[PDB]
Amino acid sequence: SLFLIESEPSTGASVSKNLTEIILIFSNDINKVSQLALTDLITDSDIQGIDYNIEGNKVIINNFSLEPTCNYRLSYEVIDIYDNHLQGYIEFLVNQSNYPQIPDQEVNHTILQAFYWEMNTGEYATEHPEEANLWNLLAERAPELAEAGFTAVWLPPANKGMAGIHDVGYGTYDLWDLGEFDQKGTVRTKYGTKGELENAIDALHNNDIKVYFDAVLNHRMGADYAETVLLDENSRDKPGQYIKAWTGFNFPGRNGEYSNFTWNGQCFDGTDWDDYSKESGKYLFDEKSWDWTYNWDEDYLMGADVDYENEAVQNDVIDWGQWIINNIDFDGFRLDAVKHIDYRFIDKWMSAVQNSSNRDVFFVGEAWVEDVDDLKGFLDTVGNPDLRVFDFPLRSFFVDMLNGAYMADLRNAGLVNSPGYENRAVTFVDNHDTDRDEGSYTVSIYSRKYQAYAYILTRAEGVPTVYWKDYYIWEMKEGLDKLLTARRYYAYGPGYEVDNNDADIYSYVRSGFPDVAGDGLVLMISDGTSGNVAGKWINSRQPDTEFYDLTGHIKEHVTTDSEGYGNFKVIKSEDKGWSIWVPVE
Ligand SMILES: OC[C@H]1O[C@@H]2O[C@H]3[C@H](O)[C@@H](O)[C@@H](O[C@H]4[C@H](O)[C@@H](O)[C@@H](O[C@H]5[C@H](O)[C@@H](O)[C@@H](O[C@H]6[C@H](O)[C@@H](O)[C@@H](O[C@H]7[C@H](O)[C@@H](O)[C@@H](O[C@H]1[C@H](O)[C@H]2O)O[C@@H]7CO)O[C@@H]6CO)O[C@@H]5CO)O[C@@H]4CO)O[C@@H]3CO
Ligand SMILES: OC[C@H]1O[C@H](O[C@H]2[C@H](O)[C@@H](O)[C@@H](O[C@H]3[C@H](O)[C@@H](O)[C@@H](O[C@H]4[C@H](O)[C@@H](O)[C@@H](O)O[C@@H]4CO)O[C@@H]3CO)O[C@@H]2CO)[C@H](O)[C@@H](O)[C@@H]1O
Ligand SMILES: OC[C@H]1O[C@H](O[C@H]2[C@H](O)[C@@H](O)[C@@H](O[C@H]3[C@H](O)[C@@H](O)[C@@H](O[C@H]4[C@H](O)[C@@H](O)[C@H](O)O[C@@H]4CO)O[C@@H]3CO)O[C@@H]2CO)[C@H](O)[C@@H](O)[C@@H]1O
Ligand SMILES: [Ca+2]
Ligand SMILES: [Ca+2]
Ligand SMILES: [Ca+2]
Ligand SMILES: [Ca+2]
Ligand SMILES: [Ca+2]
Ligand SMILES: [Ca+2]
Ligand SMILES: [Ca+2]
Ligand code: NA
Repeated sequence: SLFLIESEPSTGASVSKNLTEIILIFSNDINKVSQLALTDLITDSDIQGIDYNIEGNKVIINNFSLEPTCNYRLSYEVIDIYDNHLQGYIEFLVNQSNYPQIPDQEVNHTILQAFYWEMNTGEYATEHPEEANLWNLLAERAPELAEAGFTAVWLPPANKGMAGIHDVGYGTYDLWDLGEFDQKGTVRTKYGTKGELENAIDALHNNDIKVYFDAVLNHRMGADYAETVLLDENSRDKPGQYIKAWTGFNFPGRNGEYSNFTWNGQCFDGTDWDDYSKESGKYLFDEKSWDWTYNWDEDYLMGADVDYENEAVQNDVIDWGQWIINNIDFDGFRLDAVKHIDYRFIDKWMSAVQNSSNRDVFFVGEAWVEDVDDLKGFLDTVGNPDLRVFDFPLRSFFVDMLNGAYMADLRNAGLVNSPGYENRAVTFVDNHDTDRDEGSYTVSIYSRKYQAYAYILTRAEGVPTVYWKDYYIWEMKEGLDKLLTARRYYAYGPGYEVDNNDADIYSYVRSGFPDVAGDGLVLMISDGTSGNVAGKWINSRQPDTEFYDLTGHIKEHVTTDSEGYGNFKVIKSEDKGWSIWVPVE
């Protein structure tokens, strides 16, 4: 049977105006091309002078000159070598070639979560061997990351972990060993050596991209030795009993370089394993107490739990964070499990690190709290104005959307919309905990994921994060790149909600800067599935201006009137239910 195997470009693709040919590849060798046309869908003219050439089962069409921003359809009719006839078409959109000129100091900020759980495991290792050396790979990709829009990269924890070469990096062993010493069975971390890391940092900075460290400060695991520890009488398990606790860390492969501090029982409030009885529980150590946290009794999570009331421990961890910034030249931190750590210490440390250099260091805590008011309360409890947090409250709306949400309520969802708190929000759709193969803590955002990135990426407040697994592994890049273009070049000036959202459609306006030509945008996202195009009368804030949809989904333009209003459009489907309308000039 006759049918199109594939094409270049693929249907729905966005291409350069420098594209010279289109190739269609069919299932049988071709005999005739009876009909063929390349149509500009906006002015409805077929381009004259196009040419073609048959090479067995492929057909190559050329001899045209594409216009930036236009939408095109290539129509065909072919007859194969068995006298089968086939009628079809592909369509596409041509990138803009003169984008708005946004001054450096004002370009939007965007972050890449540069990892996922299963990297270099299973079939991931097979299909993506480049990811066996991530530090090397980032140095390599830095230029194209910069071209994509990214201004920062959050790295996985870069220090040695208890699982050695297999530690995704949360099993924290030695913070001062960035893949440089023979510890835990490897010299390198899972991601590469210290050298490679330093090299990656330079490359990234070379292309104007910031580098954040994923600081895991809550616990330690992988002790060099065990000690006999008496448990406090108000311990929840085995009160007043002697246990054998893995609490001795001397880091022998490192031999005192950078810091000669060593760890024992007196550096921890407790642990979750007793090697006499071989039994888990939650074991508080004699005369220790859990540190002050936002919610009651949330200091213990896993591992030997660090005692941040201990001054010698406080002082080493403050030194390390100054080193990461001023010596190894990182630009900021993600704070892991930030709600299980003495909030007095998080403020003290953030402040000591920040005051230590003139660069304006950047801090985002993982405080996994899904109500906005709880999360506000957390940020008020810590009391450090530099602390931003991931917007788990907003992601809860994206989980709602999996089976249908009330789309109008996006006007008020997340920290990113709490007056007084909007710019402390780091917004995101998934991550290594929310989307993982086995053992995941929640359901991933497996449907309407593009609608969700389109929302965070176009928004005037917060700083959005793209998940590596989404961009490179799940095959969403082509789509994501169009939304990164929107953010890089168009998502500027005031934001405006509109007055006609509903159960199924949310729209939003960026007016553009008033002294930059050609910027601004109108977003429409939808949870509709009816399969049809739908319009909304919106004020764009740009009178008498021609707009087009840079997603390529709608093949019309919209010209605003003397007040700025136009009837902008979206497709009601899971799969294409996002459109970003921007100016043609
Ligand atoms: O297949 C088993 C195991 O394999 C892998 O563990 C590695 C690990 O990655 C290596 O670093 C090394 O471990 C060393 C430590 O570096 C060293 O400090 C010490 O470890 C002690 C721990 O500090 C302490 O927690 C305790 O471990 C208990 C543990 O708390 C219990 O929960 C139970 O372990 C279970 C694991 O939790 C579970 O995930 C799995 O283990 C894997 C692990 O995922 C992987 O990283 O199953 C086990 C239960 O079968 O029991 C243990 C004790 O029985 O005490 C340990 C010392 O006993 O010493 C270890 C070396 O023994 O090597 C391991 C093994 O390959
Ligand atoms: O182009 C089609 C679709 O594009 C987008 O889908 C994306 C998802 O948003 C990504 O998250 C990922 O999907 C993963 C998913 O994350 C992962 O858990 C697993 O899916 C399970 C899922 O957990 C489970 O709840 C159940 O429903 O079955 C699934 C099947 O395994 O694997 C998915 C990958 O297959 O990648 C997809 C595809 O790119 C967009 O969200 C959709 O709107 C669109 O249809
Ligand atoms: O040290 C490295 C590990 O920690 C990191 O991620 C973990 C979180 O920091 C930790 O808080 C915990 O998260 C749980 C929440 O504390 C808990 O509240 C719950 O979330 C609720 C939510 O608050 C509620 O409103 C909602 O409706 O339901 C949720 C759960 O049903 O679950 C959270 C997940 O357990 O554990 C985190 C995940 O491991 C690192 O990023 C992680 O990779 C490391 O292992
Ligand atoms: Ca051309
Ligand atoms: Ca803790
Ligand atoms: Ca304590
Ligand atoms: Ca500073
Ligand atoms: Ca729902
Ligand atoms: Ca709806
Ligand atoms: Ca403007
Ligand atoms: Na503690």
